[PDB]
Amino acid sequence: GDVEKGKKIFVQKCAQCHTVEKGGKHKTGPNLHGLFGRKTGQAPGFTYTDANKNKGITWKEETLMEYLENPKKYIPGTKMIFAGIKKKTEREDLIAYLKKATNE
Amino acid sequence: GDVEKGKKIFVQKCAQCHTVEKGGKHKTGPNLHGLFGRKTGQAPGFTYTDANKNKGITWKEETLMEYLENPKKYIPGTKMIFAGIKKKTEREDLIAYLKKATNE
Ligand code: HEC
Ligand code: HEC
Repeated sequence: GDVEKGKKIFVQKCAQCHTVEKGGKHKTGPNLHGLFGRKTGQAPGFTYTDANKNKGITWKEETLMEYLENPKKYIPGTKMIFAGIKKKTEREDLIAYLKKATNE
Repeated sequence: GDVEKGKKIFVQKCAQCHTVEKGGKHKTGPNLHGLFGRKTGQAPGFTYTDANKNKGITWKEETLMEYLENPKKYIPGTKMIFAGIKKKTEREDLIAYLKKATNE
């Protein structure tokens, strides 16, 4: 596989939720440094779904090839994002902006 | 609600998958212009899930307040993102980059 091309894919498709650097922060998704040879659900400090915690496989080329084809088929129950807004005041402010912008 | 604050929320939490401008493109999510007073699942040209197509409610302040609190509770079956990589060669290139970056 080509590292240059895979870097570009990573930046375009993965970096919004994941870092890969050593010492890198958790974002929407876990930091992935040391993933290879690690079991699912093991980045220290990250709260996974029970599905991702329990899948029990070891990450490596072959299992990433299958997972990446369709994460939710490979780990049914996995959740990639929470798209909502829990705070009442943020919801009200966002709704007021949407009422303006989606009408003008 | 405060339009200024809601604009900032939109940019930080929604704009990665949605546009709101008239004439705006579909991205991961549908363009939202003309949402208010429209039924779910109606942006022209966008392929929704059957869940979002069938929910059958009208979008307005009160229904957005509930949806935004937790989209998947309000529309069980909804899907916000496909995080995978369907092409074999992209997967191989991405895996090769991850093998390098997550180890160095
Ligand atoms: C935000 C919308 C995400 C995008 C885009 C991608 N990933 Fe992700 N990933 C995300 C979360 C929230 C989680 C944990 C899910 C859960 O059910 O707990 C994950 C998980 C992974 C994993 C497994 C990690 C582990 O077991 O420790 C991998 C290997 C992974 N994600 C890789 C990955 C790649 C390479 C992406 C680009 C194609 C990508 N993800 C997108 C959030 C998000
Ligand atoms: C990408 C990860 C998304 C983020 C972040 C947000 N939304 Fe979204 N939204 C997304 C998709 C793919 C879809 C269609 C889902 C389906 O099951 O088909 C939606 C849907 C909506 C809707 C309903 C639109 C309609 O019925 O026509 C609304 C009102 C909506 N999204 C609003 C919205 C807001 C305000 C967000 C910021 C808080 C937001 N979404 C995040 C994808 C994504």
